[PDB]
Amino acid sequence: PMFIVNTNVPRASVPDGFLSELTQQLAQATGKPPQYIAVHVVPDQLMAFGGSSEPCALCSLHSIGKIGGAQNRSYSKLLCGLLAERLRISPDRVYINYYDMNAANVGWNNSTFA
Amino acid sequence: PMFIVNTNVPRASVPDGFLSELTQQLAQATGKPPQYIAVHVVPDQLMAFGGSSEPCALCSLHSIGKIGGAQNRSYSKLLCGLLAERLRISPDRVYINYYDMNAANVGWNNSTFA
Amino acid sequence: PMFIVNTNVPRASVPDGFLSELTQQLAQATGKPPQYIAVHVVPDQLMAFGGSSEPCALCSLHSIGKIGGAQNRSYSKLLCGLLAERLRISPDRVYINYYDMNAANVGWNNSTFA
Repeated sequence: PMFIVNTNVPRASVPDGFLSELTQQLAQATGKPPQYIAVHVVPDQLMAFGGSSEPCALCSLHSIGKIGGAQNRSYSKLLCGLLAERLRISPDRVYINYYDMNAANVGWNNSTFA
Repeated sequence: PMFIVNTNVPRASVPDGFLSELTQQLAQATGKPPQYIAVHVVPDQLMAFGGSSEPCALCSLHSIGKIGGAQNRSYSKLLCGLLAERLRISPDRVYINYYDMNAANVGWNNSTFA
Repeated sequence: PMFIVNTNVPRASVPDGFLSELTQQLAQATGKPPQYIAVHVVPDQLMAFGGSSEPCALCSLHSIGKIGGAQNRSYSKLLCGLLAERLRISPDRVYINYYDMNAANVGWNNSTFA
């Protein structure tokens, strides 16, 4: 799985250990070894949510499997919770796009997962 | 809806009221309350279009519905128009990827839109 | 086609000519005319792969067609090869998401490719 967070929160407000915490929590939430988890945090972004420059985040979670209605609700609770606790972003100022990828459409290590 | 623009145009060339203008214009164009519109502009990017590094832009518009053949042509005229007028990017150096997201695949406020 | 690389490798380690090489090699691999190829490289990123902050990359290739099982395997070999040779990123620390875009969902030059 791959999780990307784009936010207007400044770099200095991203706490030490955040990428590792996201890796660990996503590994547990998806039921997959942490070796498969990639995380990417992009602070200091020029963005608005609802026309407001208050803290917000635009995120993506891509995975081969483990994406669906109930699972995505659970991921959203987990991830909004982390963004609220660690970056002080209100959950109603977060969008997370979920992508259920086919193995043939994910490249890695000179090939794909198909 | 969420609109992202990545561009090699420098940050100082992004007009002060650009995020607010994108928000209002996309609210009108999608027929959604502006409270739901997220906008994200990423200047100063290392990019090329056709092998050339004159001003260009790579963009995306994600929405739950309001995506389709004629609608996307209208969005493209609207958004290329704004990028040409405000950022001085030629319309033939802009790509906009459109994504019709299922509500169950969009997280927000600790849950999804399903 | 549009190819985006997001990497923790620093900007100074991206060689002169990298965008031009990606453009030409993507034209060679997809067969598409170079004038239609966009490339975007984002260095200095806060990211982890498998819990580790060693050099890594998260990438995407979007194309109207020219996406599929065998094609994506070939692109992964090519692109991991370039990332290894030019950015010193191990291929097993690269993910590439492949997207076959419908022409009606790609805006360009005030319209779409439909």
